[PDB]
Amino acid sequence: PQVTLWQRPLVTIKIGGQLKEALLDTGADDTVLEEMSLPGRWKPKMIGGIGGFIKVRQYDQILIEICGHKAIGTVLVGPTPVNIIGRNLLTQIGATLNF
Amino acid sequence: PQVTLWQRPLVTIKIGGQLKEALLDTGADDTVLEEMSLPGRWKPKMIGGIGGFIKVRQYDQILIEICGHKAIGTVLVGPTPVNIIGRNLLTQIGATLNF
Ligand SMILES: O=C(Nc1nc2ccccc2[nH]1)c1cccc(CN2C(=O)N(Cc3cccc(C(=O)Nc4nc5ccccc5[nH]4)c3)[C@H](Cc3ccccc3)[C@H](O)[C@@H](O)[C@H]2Cc2ccccc2)c1
Repeated sequence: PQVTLWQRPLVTIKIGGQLKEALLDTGADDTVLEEMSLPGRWKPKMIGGIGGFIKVRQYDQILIEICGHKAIGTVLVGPTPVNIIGRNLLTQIGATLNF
Repeated sequence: PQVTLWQRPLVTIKIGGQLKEALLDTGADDTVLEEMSLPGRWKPKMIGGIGGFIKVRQYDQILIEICGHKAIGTVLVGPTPVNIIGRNLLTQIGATLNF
């Protein structure tokens, strides 16, 4: 759908059998979810933002269903304040930014 | 314009006589620019992001051109690693996110 930016663009994602709300974030390269349980294996990694780095777990081939749209990607799971859907997934749902 | 998100969505902005590139960021509530000289009066503000919080200085009523769009707003300048146009100016240029 089209979304304005007066409110922050949140959508509902289904991941790991769990339903969450997440930010659609053009500025984020990767998707970063707060701590939750996935099954399977992961790897450590650090990402950066404002403030600095966080260490995160990298899970590959995770199916996310964003709004209704299935997508399979890597998600990072860690101490983010907010769940973030980032460009690696935005591309798969076809998101565009218009101005 | 319309931008897809396979690459970082960077635009040229002109602020304070200076040419910068900036990231259009739907996840960011506020616009946050790296350190630069700006005329005037500022208040320190603390803001948060992934990885922590930064203290920034707030100039209000700055004119910024982002593509050929003048917008006037509050701009926070400080130790971000990228300049980020956030929803406060995104709204003034009429940007929309779509899927
Ligand atoms: O993949 C990521 N990395 C990464 N991949 C890697 C691969 C390999 C190696 C290393 C890697 N590293 C990554 C994923 C998600 C977010 C980020 C970092 N990231 C933010 O950190 N941010 C804070 C941000 C940016 C701009 C403005 C604000 C803001 O206004 N905050 C605010 N708080 C307030 C409190 C009081 C009053 C006013 C306030 N205003 C906040 C918000 C997301 C966010 C929103 C809310 C809460 C937490 C996070 C932006 O949306 C994001 O795009 C982005 C912006 C950004 C992008 C790059 C560098 C720095 C920053 C990075």
